[PDB]
Amino acid sequence: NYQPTPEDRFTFGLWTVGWQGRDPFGDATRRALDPVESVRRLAELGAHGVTFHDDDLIPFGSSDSEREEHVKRFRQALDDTGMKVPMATTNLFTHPVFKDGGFTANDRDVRRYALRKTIRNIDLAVELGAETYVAWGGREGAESGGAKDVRDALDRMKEAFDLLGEYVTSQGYDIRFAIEPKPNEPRGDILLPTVGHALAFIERLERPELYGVNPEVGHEQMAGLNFPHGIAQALWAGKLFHIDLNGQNGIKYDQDLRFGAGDLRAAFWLVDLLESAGYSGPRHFDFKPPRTEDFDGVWASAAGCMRNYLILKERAAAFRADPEVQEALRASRLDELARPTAADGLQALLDDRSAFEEFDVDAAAARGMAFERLDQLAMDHLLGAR
Amino acid sequence: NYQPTPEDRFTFGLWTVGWQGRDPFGDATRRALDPVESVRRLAELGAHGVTFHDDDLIPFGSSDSEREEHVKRFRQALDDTGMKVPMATTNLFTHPVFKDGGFTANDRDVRRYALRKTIRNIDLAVELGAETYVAWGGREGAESGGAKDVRDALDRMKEAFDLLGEYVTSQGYDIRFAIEPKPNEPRGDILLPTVGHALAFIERLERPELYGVNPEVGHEQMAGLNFPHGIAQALWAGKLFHIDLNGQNGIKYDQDLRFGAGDLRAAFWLVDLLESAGYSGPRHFDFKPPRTEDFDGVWASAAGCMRNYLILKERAAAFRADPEVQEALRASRLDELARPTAADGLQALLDDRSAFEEFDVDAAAARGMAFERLDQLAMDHLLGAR
Amino acid sequence: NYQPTPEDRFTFGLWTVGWQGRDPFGDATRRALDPVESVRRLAELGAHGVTFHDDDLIPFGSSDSEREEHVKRFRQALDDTGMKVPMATTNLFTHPVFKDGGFTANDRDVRRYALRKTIRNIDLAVELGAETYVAWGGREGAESGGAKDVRDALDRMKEAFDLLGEYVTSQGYDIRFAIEPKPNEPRGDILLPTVGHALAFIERLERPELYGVNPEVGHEQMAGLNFPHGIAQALWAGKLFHIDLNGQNGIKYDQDLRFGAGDLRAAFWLVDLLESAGYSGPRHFDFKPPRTEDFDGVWASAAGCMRNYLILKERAAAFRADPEVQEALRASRLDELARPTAADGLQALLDDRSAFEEFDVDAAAARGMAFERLDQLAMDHLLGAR
Amino acid sequence: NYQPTPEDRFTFGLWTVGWQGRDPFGDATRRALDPVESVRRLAELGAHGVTFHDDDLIPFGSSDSEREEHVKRFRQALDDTGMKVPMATTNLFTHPVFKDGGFTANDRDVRRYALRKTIRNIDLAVELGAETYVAWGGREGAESGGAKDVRDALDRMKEAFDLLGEYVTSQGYDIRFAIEPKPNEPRGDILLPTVGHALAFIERLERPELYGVNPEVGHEQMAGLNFPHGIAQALWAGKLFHIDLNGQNGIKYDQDLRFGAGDLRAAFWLVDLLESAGYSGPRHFDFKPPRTEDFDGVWASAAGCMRNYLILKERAAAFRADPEVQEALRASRLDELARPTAADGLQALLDDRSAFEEFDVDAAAARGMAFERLDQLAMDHLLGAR
Ligand SMILES: [Mg+2]
Ligand SMILES: [Mg+2]
Ligand SMILES: [Mg+2]
Ligand SMILES: [Mg+2]
Ligand SMILES: [Mn+2]
Ligand SMILES: [Mn+2]
Ligand SMILES: [Mn+2]
Ligand SMILES: [Mn+2]
Repeated sequence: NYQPTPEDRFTFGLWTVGWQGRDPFGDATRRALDPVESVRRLAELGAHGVTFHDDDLIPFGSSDSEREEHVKRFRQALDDTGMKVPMATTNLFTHPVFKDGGFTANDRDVRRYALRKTIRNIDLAVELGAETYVAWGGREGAESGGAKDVRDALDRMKEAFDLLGEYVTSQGYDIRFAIEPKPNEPRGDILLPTVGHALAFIERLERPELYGVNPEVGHEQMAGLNFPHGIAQALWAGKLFHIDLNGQNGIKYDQDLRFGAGDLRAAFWLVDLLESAGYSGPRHFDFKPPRTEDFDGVWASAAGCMRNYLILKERAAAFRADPEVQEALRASRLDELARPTAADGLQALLDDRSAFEEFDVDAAAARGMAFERLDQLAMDHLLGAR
Repeated sequence: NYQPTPEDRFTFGLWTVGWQGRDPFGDATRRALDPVESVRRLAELGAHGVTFHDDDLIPFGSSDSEREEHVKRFRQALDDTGMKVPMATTNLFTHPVFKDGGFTANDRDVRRYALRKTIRNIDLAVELGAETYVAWGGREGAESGGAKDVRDALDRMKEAFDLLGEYVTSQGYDIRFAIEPKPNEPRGDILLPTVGHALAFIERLERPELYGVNPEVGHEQMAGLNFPHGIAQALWAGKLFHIDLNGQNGIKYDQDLRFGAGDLRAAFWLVDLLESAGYSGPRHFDFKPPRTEDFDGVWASAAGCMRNYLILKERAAAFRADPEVQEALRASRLDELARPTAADGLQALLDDRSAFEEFDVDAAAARGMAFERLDQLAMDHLLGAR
Repeated sequence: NYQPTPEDRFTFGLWTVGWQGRDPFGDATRRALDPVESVRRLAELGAHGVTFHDDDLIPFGSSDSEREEHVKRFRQALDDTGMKVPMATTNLFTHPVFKDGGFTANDRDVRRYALRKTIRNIDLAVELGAETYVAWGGREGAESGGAKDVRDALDRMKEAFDLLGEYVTSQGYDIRFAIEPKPNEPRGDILLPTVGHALAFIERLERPELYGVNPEVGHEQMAGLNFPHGIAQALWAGKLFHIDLNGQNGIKYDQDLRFGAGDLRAAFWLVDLLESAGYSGPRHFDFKPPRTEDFDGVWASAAGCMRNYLILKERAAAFRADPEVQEALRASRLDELARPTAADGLQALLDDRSAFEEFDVDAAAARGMAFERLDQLAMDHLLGAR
Repeated sequence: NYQPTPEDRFTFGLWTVGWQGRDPFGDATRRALDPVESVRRLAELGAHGVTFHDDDLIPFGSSDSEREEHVKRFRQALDDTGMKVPMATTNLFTHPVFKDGGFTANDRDVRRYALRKTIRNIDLAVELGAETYVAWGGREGAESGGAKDVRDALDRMKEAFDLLGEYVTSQGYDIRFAIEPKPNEPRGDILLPTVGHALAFIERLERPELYGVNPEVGHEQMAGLNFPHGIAQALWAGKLFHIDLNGQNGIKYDQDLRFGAGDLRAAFWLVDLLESAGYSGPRHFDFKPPRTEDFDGVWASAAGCMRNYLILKERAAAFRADPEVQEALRASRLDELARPTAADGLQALLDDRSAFEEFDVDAAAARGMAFERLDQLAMDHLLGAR
């Protein structure tokens, strides 16, 4: 019941099911996973593919010879399973040299090193067939106010993404970039903290059409924001290139719970929107099986991500297909929201006495929105109470 | 000591010192202020001018005759005091007809009414000499997921701002718009919830150059965000048209405390940035004297907004003028942050072996940022301990 | 399907379905309800009873004659419907005299007035058969640090509750008190901000056994806290006298959404706990139908509170009755959590070499908790996917 | 200027200045510190003493022989410097065996192991002269609702603290316990999440007088709570045995910034209260020098903790000594807050017509609190603008 297939386009980072459980107060509770074992185990669970940071796949400092061996082993697992690699990304956050950032480190030589490390992995991502290159600037930011001039940092950030876009276009690569916002952690404040800040920054890049966002459920919720709303704005701008699905219990540290956990109703409205909008990218799970779990709990948690998506997809489809819901949507004037306010144009609106001089403001004010009956229909559908 | 003058460009909304103290659980604790009395009292405190919503100045439903009388009285107070009106805005939030929004109400006739109400007040703002027209979409949003298709709402929002920009340009008005973001309250979630979301939306408008942001200290702090960072991004984009100054104690209801209260260190870094960047707009206080206060407390609170700005301006100037601070900034490589990462260009960076092949990552990793000594210098300056 | 009966003990405040929609930025969108009409409408929806503040029932300033008339009318509606009044409370927050508190106002004469106003309504509550008297100190607190010495305020707060307990015991009344915590709003910070702070304060009162807590879902969530955990601590202490059910979307202003909205999974675990623990008090809904709604939306929202409770009660019962869940609970050692750590006593534990000297810490560390499979069983039950 | 002396009672955990910089996304940026070097370096900065977890001082798994050697080395550093050890604590959070808790682990054998590990370190703490034994239940809690029955966990938690109190009293030790609350991180929710919940729990222990709280600035701020208020309640209950000082920027992950950073005004009101109340315990800094820092930044950060305390102590003393402030406090009726509401007793209050029948509610309502002028005096003192 509710079984995923590779057509559902579910993907997982190596670093997700492979998280050993080391947290700021505790050592690892699980041994490291061979990326080949993860590929095979995820393929049996019905996943469509995997993603990776460079350092998840090739241990940091690997010689060029060890590097090729690690890739060849990985490629063979992809060939044996049919798994794809739709997305890749760079680790610009773990090694101590990145303690003040990569692209916006105050030290110029670290910024150049950061760009060279990224470019090396773009080549590899393209070799493996990735369509999207994600950038999560986890160390770009500050704990104190004088440490970072944010306008200079934004200049440096734009400079880095512009150079990466020059590299991609000069190589003829068919790959696009996706900025993954996060409001804080591990820096006190992280630059481009939300979907909106990333969308606004992109519009200042030399080639804006190469760049979109990879929003994460938990990250926008770490600022108390409505994740489905943020996704709707990304869709409206044409910039939802990729998405990270997981769960988060409000404003606290980045929990990365399995998808469906955390804010369940938000997950429902997210699935409703992705499916209604015809999102056709990967459904990527950026999550961490809790460190209480052994390896069987890891795979149970990963299976749960997929199951919860498929259950919510069924309930959202049932909600939208229900005539009583369709009738309720009309009662709340969702149909009117979709109509132009003034397709008759400015001058017609200015001479339309029914818009102002003869508008009956009290009759309008008295009409109820009927939103609560609509939301209870939505609740009943989610819970399978109809 | 620390006395404001009209050259300091301090401005106040009528609705700020005029807030009667009605909150969701309590009745008014103060009688209504005549806008003429506020103008005269603020001018004696050293303010530079006032702002208004249409309904602050002209009671809702006023005949055209009463309207002219209210304006004429107000104009005479401006002439007697020398006070300016740099900014005006529309009340699209108080009257029950706006309970589901103005520009993005589901009811089309309310949206048209909302546009006509705004256009009427733009004419008045221009008559009074306002340079900036603010839009705070306080009712644009939702409490439940099905109530608002956010993509349709964004279409309607863009349609409204586009029509207003057509109106302004067709009249030849020299006025620009400034969107005031707020993440929530009074709606469960408000559209365009942060500075970043508003900046991104503007880039989809037909005439983006007419529109900027009017960020509010407390609003970005209601999402846990770093307000000086958000202001830096607005400045970097060239979009800080106006700013609302006040105080807020973290993530809760919109307190609108006087400026300097709330997050004091954030206020310091904000003043440092506005003054370093040469912000030359109004320093507008969107605040509410607490309802514990009588009228003398109102004017004490308003004087405090200005005093705290002027004290922080002095401490920030002293901080930046201090040679030991200038030396510390170099020690933390703020000077390197301001230099291009790769002005030698992509190809030079790709063949620069010192950026990767021969980069000594451990030597780089070992260099301390010296951020804590810098921040303690900043703390000592703020507290006048040097 | 899922129909409430008066045996389900669902109750509503007059002020809930009677909220006119006035918020800090907007006027009322609904006319005032006659308390008699609310009683009759709620009884037809299946409610068991109503609660009231004194000022909900008797308009403030009413003569003793008008007072008796208002009570007599109300009593007749209770007799005609069979509705009970299980709980009553005092409005110590709306009138401007309470702007700095009632029990902990800095002005002594306001504190005495506050006590006399409460005592008058205790008499009335007892006349109407109320078992619980709630105290929500909404104005007890401060916006600034010097305004309130909190130790003095706590002395005054204890003095007030002690005098009320003396009054009750001297009259021979069979009524107990329940403190309703709230972390903030309308004060910047409210005293006794959470369930824990109220539980701790009670233990310093002269007659602790007269006092318990009335926790509210949304209030503990306004501090980011786990409401089921807080309820479990109240139960463990024997102090859950009453409970307020509603919904809240994280850390922001007090939304008072209908129960089931907000954090749906938290609502599920709350119902599971109340029913497992055999809570037998009223299921009270302290909620506000959103101001978008007309009167039909009001009653739809109130019906939804009850429906969602009954749906969650069914899913929690199914979860706990499921053998596979019972097996999973054993796999995660919930049975071991319920056993004493050291019923053999201190000396036995100190000489038990298997507890330390020969404890195999790595074998213990390797056992997975199996929490994720358990939580997915809980998710599947909630969603009716088994 | 502002130099600490050992009479200022400033103390530091070994784990604070010794934090290597490993965070959930990054490796260590600093080498490990020898506890002897920390003792000597802190003594030269003017600290009064150090605290430790067992595993900070004796590496986990150390033979009894290595153990004695580690203690002897440490003792010699204390003797050479004059440093005290006022407080000690147990690491029940790092090792994987504690992944589901120590005292409230679901596995009974882990709970017994947890108690034996604690008891071993109590003996050592007493040997070294510690007055307070802290308990921070960082792993006691859950990420999902079914994983932990909170009433059973509270039974287990009480059982553990009761056994520890039996051990202490049976040995005749002069040591008291202090529970350190934290709302979340590393568990999704932690048991006894705030000062209030810990104070309430203590009152159910067999020997409540052995137990108090060790509140941490940042932890209560992680729930959005007012830390000075929480400290005032702890003082009022007589339970502030110890305190952890640091900085935190609102509701997010546990930053542990140096004291004075984060909420500066809250730090001021905290110092004002500790000094006014005559707190005479250690001023303990539970902080982490940011991982951007090298070892010189570590010691600069630690010096800053102490400096900021001493600057704030001076400004708070100046504030309270200022006649104009003393006059303002009377104007705001702080003197009336400190007087009994009804020392004349219940019957006198019931027959006092000036408390109700003849109370002039409108005259009372019209009196302003004058809180804003008071708070601006407090602001001017903090900033040294008088
Ligand atoms: Mg992610
Ligand atoms: Mg504003
Ligand atoms: Mg309530
Ligand atoms: Mg601590
Ligand atoms: Mn995350
Ligand atoms: Mn505001
Ligand atoms: Mn509430
Ligand atoms: Mn901490």
